[PDB]
Amino acid sequence: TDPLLPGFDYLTLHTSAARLRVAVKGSGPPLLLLHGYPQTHLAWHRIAPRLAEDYSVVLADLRGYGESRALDGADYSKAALARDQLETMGQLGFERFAVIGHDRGARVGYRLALDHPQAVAAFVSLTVVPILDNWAAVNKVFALNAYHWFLLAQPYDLPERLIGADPEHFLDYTLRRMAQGRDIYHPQALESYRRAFRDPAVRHAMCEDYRAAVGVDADADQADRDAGRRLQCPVQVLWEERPYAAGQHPLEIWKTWAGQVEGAAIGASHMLPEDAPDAVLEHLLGFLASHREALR
Amino acid sequence: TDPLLPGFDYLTLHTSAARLRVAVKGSGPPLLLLHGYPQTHLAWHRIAPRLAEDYSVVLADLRGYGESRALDGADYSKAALARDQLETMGQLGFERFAVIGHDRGARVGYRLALDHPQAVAAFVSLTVVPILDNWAAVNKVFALNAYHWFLLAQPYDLPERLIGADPEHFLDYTLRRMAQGRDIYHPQALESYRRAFRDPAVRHAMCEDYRAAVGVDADADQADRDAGRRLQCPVQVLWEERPYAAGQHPLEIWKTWAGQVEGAAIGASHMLPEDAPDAVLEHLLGFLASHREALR
Ligand SMILES: [Cl-]
Ligand SMILES: [Cl-]
Repeated sequence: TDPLLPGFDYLTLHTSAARLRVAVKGSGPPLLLLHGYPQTHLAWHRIAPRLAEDYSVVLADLRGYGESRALDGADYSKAALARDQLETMGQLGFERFAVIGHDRGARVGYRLALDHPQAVAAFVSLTVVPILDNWAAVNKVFALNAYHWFLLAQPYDLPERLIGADPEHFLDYTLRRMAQGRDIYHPQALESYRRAFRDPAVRHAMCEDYRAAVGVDADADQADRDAGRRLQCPVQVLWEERPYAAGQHPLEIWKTWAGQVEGAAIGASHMLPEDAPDAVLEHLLGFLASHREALR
Repeated sequence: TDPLLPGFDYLTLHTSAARLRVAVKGSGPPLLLLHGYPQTHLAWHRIAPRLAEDYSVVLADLRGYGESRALDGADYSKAALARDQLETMGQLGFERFAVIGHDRGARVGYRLALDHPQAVAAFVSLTVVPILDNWAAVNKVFALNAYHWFLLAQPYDLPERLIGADPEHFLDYTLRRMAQGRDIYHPQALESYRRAFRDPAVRHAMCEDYRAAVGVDADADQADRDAGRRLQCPVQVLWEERPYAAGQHPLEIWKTWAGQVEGAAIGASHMLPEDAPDAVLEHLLGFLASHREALR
């Protein structure tokens, strides 16, 4: 078995509003990789090493997730976490960079691209469309499948009380569900996800993410829609192979948010980074190579 | 302060599939009153005594709620609980009777009326429309406000684990939310609701109710819709005074399910039995008096 993140240098960055866990490797154009829920930067362990052969790779734990913490009533909106990313990359020497996000990290990523277009050279979303589009699609089956979007958004401290009683049960159930029962979690990465979820501050930060998704994040998306503001960089979307209702296909949705869009279906679960790393890498590498001028 | 349910005779009925807590009082035409979630028959304490001055009144705990238990993988569908009601009333000497339900009890009630029209002389729904109509209305705000409809319907034993860790916290939060913070719960009725919710079997039965609502109960409603089957008796619906979207007004919805429908708005919370008993009584008494021939 290969080790986890060979040659990555683990850092703690001190920013205006947060203490952020960052891991870096490589040389060349900069890429920032942003995990999702209920995970940490280790979700990238099957992808980041290959990328670091050709690029400067930065992995971060999102504010409140993993080992990253707000300095503190902290703001856990996507806009705030986007500012964390600008500050992170700037501290490391990068004023403009590509962003590759999965799940909540893709939500941070597109909000960064909309708010700070000068900073984002290219954007890749794994599984995600803007939250405004998600909310428009809510129906019975949406709400059953994604029940946690509604639970975790309830007022403080309802969901924290429910998910906090036996955190590892809930974490493990959630990861199994998201993976469709597939054996995709490296046992050591799993212990890291578990440790983070056992921290009440992490669980709270996750609920705040979901609260923001209902409220300020959706309001920000609507304001950009109203203004006709689009992402300015090339966009790639890689989506789970599953049926999409009319108007809900991720490629169609991204074309309403960006003028330069491509993508592909991947035959895996929602957990693309861990479940289908080779497929993801093929697509990522091709995209970054085809837009090599954009990265300059 | 008045006592709770003066003169009511507390019984335990043994049926084919259940052991049911029943309380009875009065003389005259029979009325069956069915509580909802997360309560027991005591929810009727401000209404049942007045009714018993003029009617035969039967209060029951729904299967799995309160002190009622399945004999047992029991069926907690509305159709099963409707059969419990037929057996209950039959054991007490009534083959045909009026049904007054609140919340989940109204769902039992209309399913009883559709399945067994010969048994139901008149039907009153407090706050409820058929589940088929509820599911058609699901959108973002529905799912946020009624998040528990989606949580409690998740597969066994996810919600049981979450709500079971600190049952009284969840019970108390839920009752306060449903009452819009209004001080409507008699402290002794409250202890009864709390005791029931502290029983894991009760919590499980409540989740099974919500699971059935998604599945078999909705399928039953669709089959009646497909067949053009309507309730055959007079119907009254009393609803919470709040805005209803087009097509969602309870009076309009019930007119699609029944040819003889009336109703009124009540300026109280969802918890009509406890929050607005005098208003409810005025309407109930008028309805039962105007349909006195139907009761014969
Ligand atoms: Cl997401
Ligand atoms: Cl209900």
